[PDB]
Amino acid sequence: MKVGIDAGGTLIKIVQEQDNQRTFKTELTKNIDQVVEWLNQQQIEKLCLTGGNAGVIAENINIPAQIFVEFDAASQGLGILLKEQGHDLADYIFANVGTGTSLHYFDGQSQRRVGGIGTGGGMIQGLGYLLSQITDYKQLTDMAQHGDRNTIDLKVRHIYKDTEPPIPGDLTAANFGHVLHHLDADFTPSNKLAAVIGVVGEVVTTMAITVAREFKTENIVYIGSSFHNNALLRKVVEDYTVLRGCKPYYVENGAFSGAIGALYLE
Amino acid sequence: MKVGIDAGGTLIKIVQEQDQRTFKTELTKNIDQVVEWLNQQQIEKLCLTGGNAGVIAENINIPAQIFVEFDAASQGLGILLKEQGHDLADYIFANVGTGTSLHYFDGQSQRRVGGIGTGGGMIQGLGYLLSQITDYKQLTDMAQHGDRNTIDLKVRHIYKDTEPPIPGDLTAANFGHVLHHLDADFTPSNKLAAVIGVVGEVVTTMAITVAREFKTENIVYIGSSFHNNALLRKVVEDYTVLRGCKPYYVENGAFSGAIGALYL
Ligand SMILES: Nc1ncnc2c1ncn2[C@@H]1O[C@H](COP(=O)(O)OP(=O)(O)OP(=O)(O)O)[C@@H](O)[C@H]1O
Ligand SMILES: Nc1ncnc2c1ncn2[C@@H]1O[C@H](COP(=O)(O)OP(=O)(O)OP(=O)(O)O)[C@@H](O)[C@H]1O
Ligand SMILES: COCCCCCNC(=O)CCNC(=O)[C@H](O)C(C)(C)C
Ligand SMILES: COCCCCCNC(=O)CCNC(=O)[C@H](O)C(C)(C)C
Ligand SMILES: [Mg+2]
Ligand SMILES: [Mg+2]
Repeated sequence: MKVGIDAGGTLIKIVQEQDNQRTFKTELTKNIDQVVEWLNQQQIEKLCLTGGNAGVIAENINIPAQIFVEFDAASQGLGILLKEQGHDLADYIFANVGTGTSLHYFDGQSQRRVGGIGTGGGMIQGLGYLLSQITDYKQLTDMAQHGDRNTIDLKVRHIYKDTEPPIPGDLTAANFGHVLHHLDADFTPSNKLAAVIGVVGEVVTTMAITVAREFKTENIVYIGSSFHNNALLRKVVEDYTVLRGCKPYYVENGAFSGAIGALYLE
Repeated sequence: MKVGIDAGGTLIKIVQEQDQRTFKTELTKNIDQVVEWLNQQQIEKLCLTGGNAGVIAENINIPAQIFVEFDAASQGLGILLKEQGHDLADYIFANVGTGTSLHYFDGQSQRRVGGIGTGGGMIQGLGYLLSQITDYKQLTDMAQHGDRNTIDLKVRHIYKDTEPPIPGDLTAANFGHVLHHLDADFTPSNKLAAVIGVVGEVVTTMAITVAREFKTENIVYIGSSFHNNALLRKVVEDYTVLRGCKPYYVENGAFSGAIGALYL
């Protein structure tokens, strides 16, 4: 058994390989001690680590472990997954929407980090909590899928009214910009959470399309566990990527790109 | 008297020229009062721009020229920069209004190179949801000495005792420390500082990205979102500098569009 681990800020992704049978396992980073205990009882032929919490694992386990930089690991694993799933992309932006968001240009050969932003899954959870008091991820995301953003977000057409706007009227002009115009109207937990997801999605996508233009690629691959149990986030991102003339791709087990990559790096 | 008006989503900026230049701000909610004021005046030249220009034009009883806000903003900003002793060959300008519009000025003309809904509208709206404060001066004042430490997650918090691949002091996740501090008091000042933080960081990130793309080191920040918000100015300024770019603020930068409308 070969094991790759991407121990990130919020989730630990574990890939176990045995004779080309893969196991994909998610654990909370808060439960890292259990991952360590588990590892110490396993028969491991090779162990590769990546992510911010790789060191916490390495220092507490009884076996050697190779450690890799998460950006290279993510790129390597993502390339593997893309090819397995029948995407032959000459080049692409990849946006890793984790606790935070890291943006990369893959030129066909190697990755380069071309940007990043603190709008990601961490913000969804944290700001989500401040606005709703919900700490449970599944509960938080499920609720948001039922939300309406109309009373919260301001569109271009709301600013331009009955005049022709210089960019499309349906675009978000200001996230949370309708709130002060709806002070009688209600800001239900679902509606508020949908708007949080909305801003995070729009920001990530905006950054991704911008660097896509900069590096002259139309392909944008979105990965990260922030897309799990969040159809709304996937939709916000997908729709706006398409609107901007780019091609969005999601990847089966994309959140495990780093963990897979760690196993296959030299 | 010549008059230029930039009637935006939140504020109406009025520039009056007689000889002497005068600057006046009114709330877009009070657009009816601007209209009343205009209808009394003998105006030799009246120019309008911004989203609510049409509401003004359709309720006034005189003619008016209407200009596109992007060109107007560029024109007026160029004028202000020269008046204030800047000779910039080229630059990004970021207009942080209700929403945020990004432009590359090549020395000759502007091109819109991006935009984002993180701006002054979000500061007010999300600020309200987290603090129940509707008064702008109260909201921004309350944010000024907030502490973001219990709210925001840094790169070094994720990487712990290992060397991170990007600087450890960088924000990794806005609001990403909240779940690690559930026993803590999320005070209104702390929450609002975090709101300003995310807006500032997003705007700056976009500006520095297009600055790299279009090969300019100069980033000029305008918009009324910088009024009564030293913290926003600081978040933006510090991160722009960190990213190897030169940030500029402009006296009356928020009136760039209103001035520009007069001179187009
Ligand atoms: N079971 C879960 N528990 C908590 N968050 C989850 C869960 N499933 C999905 N998420 C979402 O995924 C995000 C984490 O994504 P991911 O695992 O890609 O990041 P990470 O690798 O831990 O973070 P980073 O790469 O920034 O260190 C969370 O912030 C949350 O939005
Ligand atoms: N007195 C005030 N009242 C309300 N908001 C204010 C005030 N002073 C500054 N602001 C801030 O300025 C922002 C509006 O900035 P600005 O005047 O540049 O936008 P706008 O032109 O009205 O909007 P847009 O160009 O996106 O249509 C507000 O969202 C708020 O953050
Ligand atoms: C002082 O901070 C200014 C704000 C800078 C914002 C830019 N932040 C980033 O690029 C980091 C975003 N987060 C990430 O890339 C990931 O979460 C890692 C895990 C930190 C790589
Ligand atoms: C459907 O949502 C699409 C995502 C929108 C993201 C981009 N939005 C924008 O660029 C508009 C931002 N706002 C602005 O430029 C200004 O506020 C104006 C006044 C609308 C020009
Ligand atoms: Mg990660
Ligand atoms: Mg404006």
